[PDB]
Amino acid sequence: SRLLGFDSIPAATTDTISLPKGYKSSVLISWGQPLHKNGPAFDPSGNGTAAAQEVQFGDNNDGMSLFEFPGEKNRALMAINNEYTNYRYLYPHGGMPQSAEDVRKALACEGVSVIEVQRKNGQWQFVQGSRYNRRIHGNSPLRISGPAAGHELMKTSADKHGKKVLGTFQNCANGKTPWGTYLTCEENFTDCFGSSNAQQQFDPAQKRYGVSAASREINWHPFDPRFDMAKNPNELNRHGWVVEIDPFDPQSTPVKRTALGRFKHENAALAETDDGRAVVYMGDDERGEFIYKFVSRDKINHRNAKANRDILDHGTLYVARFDAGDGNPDHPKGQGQWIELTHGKNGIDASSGFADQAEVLIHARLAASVVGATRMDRPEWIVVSPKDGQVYCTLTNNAKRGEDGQPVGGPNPREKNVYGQILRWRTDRDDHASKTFAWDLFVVAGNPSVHAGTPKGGSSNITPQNMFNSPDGLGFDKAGRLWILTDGDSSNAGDFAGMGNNQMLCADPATGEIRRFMVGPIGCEVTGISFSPDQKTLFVGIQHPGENGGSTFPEHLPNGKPRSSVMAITREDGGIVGAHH
Ligand SMILES: [Ca+2]
Ligand SMILES: [Ca+2]
Ligand SMILES: [Cl-]
Ligand SMILES: [Li+]
Ligand SMILES: [Li+]
Ligand code: NA
Ligand code: NA
Repeated sequence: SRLLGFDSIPAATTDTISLPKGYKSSVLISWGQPLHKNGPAFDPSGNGTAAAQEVQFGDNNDGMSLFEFPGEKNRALMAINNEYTNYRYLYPHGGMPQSAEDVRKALACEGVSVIEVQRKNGQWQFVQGSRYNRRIHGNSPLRISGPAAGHELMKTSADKHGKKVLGTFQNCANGKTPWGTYLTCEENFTDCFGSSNAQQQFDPAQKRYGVSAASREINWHPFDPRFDMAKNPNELNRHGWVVEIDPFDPQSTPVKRTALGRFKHENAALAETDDGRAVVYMGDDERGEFIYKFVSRDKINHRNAKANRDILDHGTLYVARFDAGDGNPDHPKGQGQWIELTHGKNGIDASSGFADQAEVLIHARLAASVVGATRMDRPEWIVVSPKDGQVYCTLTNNAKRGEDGQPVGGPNPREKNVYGQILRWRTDRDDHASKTFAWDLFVVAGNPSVHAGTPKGGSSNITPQNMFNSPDGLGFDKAGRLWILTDGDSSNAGDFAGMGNNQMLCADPATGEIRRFMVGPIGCEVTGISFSPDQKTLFVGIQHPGENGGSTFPEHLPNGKPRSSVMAITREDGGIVGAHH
């Protein structure tokens, strides 16, 4: 490979970061770090307050982007998602929230952390006390824009006009726009809602989005009625959006961009049509849900960033259908298409339950079913090659593939899929405006040690040396290396014998070759990726280390508390990460 400059490292099970020879890692920032001058220190006992957590780096850091600081080669901003929190570590009692203050403290953990980093003696470090440092959390005041802003379904007792919402939370992954803004994606937002009525009736749209009376072991609703569907059912509609943040304006109000649709958003992959309009590819991470694409009405104004204020409020949302492909077991290839989600088109109208375009967007999942989108094996991150524009999407796994309604075929080639696969497409004419594409499975993950010579052994670019499961995050670097991050089963047993802890790998898009680059600590997943502009630092997240009680990473104090961290990975010889020595 021209691209892969390091030797594939062994799988590992240690409570450490493992890297190739000549590489090193440092903690950039961890959950609980105060952001502001004289801010409250992290308290490992759990006794930190909600108010303190609102001014500290959030928990479970996830997707992130780095923004070059105009005029300053040795400064940058990073916007980093904080997806959820770990009650065993958050509270001294280690259990469910017990009060309104406990619920406020959990909401404080989630959202986005904007931080400044500065380079000193070659190394990037967090700058506490920067005027740019900011928490946006689950109680922050946000705006709603786009076609669904002000709709009846978006109004609540607290917000009678449907344009002002408290919080972004369950922030999974990210996008970075060419007009200098950050997109954060609300994914498992429904988990946070419940009802004081255990026998709560839910309507078909509520059921399709997966709300329950119990909540998903979040249990905010007993103390914060905003999350109690018996009282505030339309609050469910005011989350599940892509939210746009200006990291360079620390007093700006972030905006929920309803034109991009409501669903369990993983990330938001930016591209541009040949005629200059913005394109955002988006996955909905749930078994049997869909892949989407938004194309703006307006051209991006590259020279005048602020002129793009409303660009994500106008345009067209599409959803994918994939054909059956050619059935090749190692490397299936086919065609697919984008289908418009527009009131009055493709059978989307009052007769199929949509009064207007706002409802199409609020209930995008339902609209996409009407038009016959292809049910997918848990779409997670999407990236677009900077070299050739080809688009890659992880399909992390789907244990229910093969069940009635989720047939095996095309880009979902295995029943009871525990390993996942990476889907690629090439938009027609290499124009992201096109409504058709060619697709192929770039890799089918598997375990060829345990399941040699069967579909569970994976595709031929998987070997016993490099094998992994449940690819999730993705990132390209400027050279065109594809970085693959995992959130899989870390048992190192059974179907996963030999795979070890979660990990990051690097792939050559042209050749299909994959090499293991990093292994993370016990109980984590590896998520979030950004590069310095010079490509000599790779920033990567280690999320929920010790989720089941087996880690003290990164500090390794005796009987210590593990902390989600952003790591900085560099070469000892100062060269470009991933490249030859
Ligand atoms: Ca993920
Ligand atoms: Ca995942
Ligand atoms: Cl198709
Ligand atoms: Li994530
Ligand atoms: Li996970
Ligand atoms: Na740089
Ligand atoms: Na653990």
